[PDB]
Amino acid sequence: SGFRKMAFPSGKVEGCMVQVTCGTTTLNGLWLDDVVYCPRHVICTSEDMLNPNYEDLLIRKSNHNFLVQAGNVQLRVIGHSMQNCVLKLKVDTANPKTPKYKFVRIQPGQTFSVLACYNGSPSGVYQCAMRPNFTIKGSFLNGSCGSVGFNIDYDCVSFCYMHHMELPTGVHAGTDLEGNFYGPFVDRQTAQAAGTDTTITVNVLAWLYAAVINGDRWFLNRFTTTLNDFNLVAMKYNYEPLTQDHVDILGPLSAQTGIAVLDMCASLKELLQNGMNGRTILGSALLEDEFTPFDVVRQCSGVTF
Amino acid sequence: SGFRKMAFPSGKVEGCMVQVTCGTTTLNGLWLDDVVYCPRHVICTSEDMLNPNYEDLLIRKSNHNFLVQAGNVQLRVIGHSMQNCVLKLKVDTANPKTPKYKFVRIQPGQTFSVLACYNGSPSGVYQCAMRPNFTIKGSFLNGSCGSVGFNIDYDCVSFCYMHHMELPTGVHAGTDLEGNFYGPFVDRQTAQAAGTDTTITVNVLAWLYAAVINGDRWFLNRFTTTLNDFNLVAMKYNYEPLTQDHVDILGPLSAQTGIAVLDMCASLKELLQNGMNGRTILGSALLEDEFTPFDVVRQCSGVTF
Ligand SMILES: *[C@H](CO)C(=O)N(c1ccc(C(C)(C)C)cc1)[C@@H](C(=O)NCc1ccccc1)c1cccnc1
Ligand SMILES: *[C@H](CO)C(=O)N(c1ccc(C(C)(C)C)cc1)[C@@H](C(=O)NCc1ccccc1)c1cccnc1
Repeated sequence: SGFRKMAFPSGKVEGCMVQVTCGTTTLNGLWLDDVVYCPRHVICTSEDMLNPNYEDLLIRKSNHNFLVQAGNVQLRVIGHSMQNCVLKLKVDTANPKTPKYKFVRIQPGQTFSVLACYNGSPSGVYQCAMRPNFTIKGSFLNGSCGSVGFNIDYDCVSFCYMHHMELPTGVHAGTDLEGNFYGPFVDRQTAQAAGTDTTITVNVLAWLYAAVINGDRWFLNRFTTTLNDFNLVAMKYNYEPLTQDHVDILGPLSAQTGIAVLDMCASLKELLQNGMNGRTILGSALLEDEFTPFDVVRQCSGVTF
Repeated sequence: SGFRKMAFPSGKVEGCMVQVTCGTTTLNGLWLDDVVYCPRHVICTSEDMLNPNYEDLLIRKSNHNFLVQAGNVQLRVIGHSMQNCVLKLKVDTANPKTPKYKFVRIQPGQTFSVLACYNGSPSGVYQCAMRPNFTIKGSFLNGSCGSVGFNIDYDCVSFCYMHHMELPTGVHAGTDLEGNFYGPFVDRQTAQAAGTDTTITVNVLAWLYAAVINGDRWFLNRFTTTLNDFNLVAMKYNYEPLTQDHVDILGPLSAQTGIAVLDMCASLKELLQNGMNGRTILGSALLEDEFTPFDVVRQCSGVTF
């Protein structure tokens, strides 16, 4: 029993973290096979930040201007390439610790674990969600750039996020591992609107199912609703619209608890309209939207890696 | 910026997790040097549970009755001993992945990371606190027994918790690595009172400082208070009494924010007496007590390992 914000075991990613330095700037890189991946703004200096011409800046760099350290081991850089907003440094040694891996571009509302790193050394691991507006609400200090987000499936690491920057609003922005930003963001020091966020409705419902499985059931009610009716309430409260695809992915949790999805929607509707009256659900006084339906079943089933 | 419930990177502990089998029962063990540590109730069968005679049960076992598997391959058990509530299986191979480590017994109110495992394989990592009543509010399914809690300091792992059981109330109990239970619990299937829990006051204050550091400040008020007067309110709201030692360990956070400890106490007093009125602090609608003062400084300073 119990329900925690649980991250993946970080060992397979820890063995991939290196330090990348280019002149003044140091940050983290990801060493997989014989390539190191890192944010391209490693080649900026403090006067480039407002609008760097990354092509012009990279042209002034040669292989030997990039220092890559894996623990105490020095990697020899034998090629460099820019792909979108990431730098790819070819090194002359394949990482002996390379896990089986893929690069994925996740969808808003999906979750992943973050291994926060400084100077190529891991400091902590935590779980978060890609917000509907393509920010993440992370914990990142100066120098955390190049930290990565990932999911693990048995033995295979799916890398989905590389950290690039903090916005003036204190939330975080980054790229997939092909260097394409999530959302509208660019890697320069300008004010950048993230735009309206919403609550991930399918995740809230998943977490209510997790609550019922753990015995927290006071919120269950005598009502039901329709998808159209519920979506009227969702929009009033800035929740994402629920689709039949969402209902389908909630099927296994509905089967385990015996609570039809539209009946759980009616419970959520009443919680939105009436609040929680100073009660809690799974230790929380707010509705939590950072657990996917897969997250709930994995934690309520014991899947290992 | 940002503040998350951050666990330690779990890589150094992942390489120590093995599967232990004694007849029917399988759980997790911790392989350090040439010894495997696991809960002694691995030697129980399903009729033993109400009050096992562990001495008698262990006498009917010999070295070859214990099967230790580290991923692929079996270890050879060459000795066995019971220490309090843990079994120590001497194996013929020192773990090549043994990190530098210590065994520590932690104090109520301290935090640690848990690596939840099943069948010797890591499934997830999360941070938690030893409650004042010596339970933990974990996430543990059947077979999680033997999962361990730990802290890391640079390269040294301090193991502080081994998971043993879930109480009928849904909370979790375990031992230090010398096999001494935290709290009054015994490893048998009986109803066991955990007794009254309290909120860890010094941790709540620490988290309020983390909030101010991250810009959340609506709760700072014009009042101050005394240690005596604050403890009056603390006792009404089932908070641990604040001592001068607690004031002292909050010193670094008080200095970094310019807010004297007793001033933060007056803010907490007003929060306890008036609630939050639909506001949030660091994304939470409850007062959080699972971050120690050291947890805050580490996450706000970027200490690596
Ligand atoms: C990364 C290593 O320098 C880093 O930590 N960092 C950062 C990111 C991007 C850039 C440019 C402008 C793309 C060159 C510079 C530095 C800081 C950071 O984001 N600074 C700029 C910033 C911060 C906040 C609001 C507006 C602008 C960083 C700090 C904390 C978390 N992530 C990144
Ligand atoms: C450990 C592997 O069997 C396990 O998961 N587990 C458990 C723990 C202790 C015992 C005895 C009674 C000490 C032999 C048996 C089994 C279960 C568990 O705790 N079962 C007993 C129980 C009693 C009261 C309330 C709940 C459970 C376990 C399940 C979930 C989390 N931790 C442990």
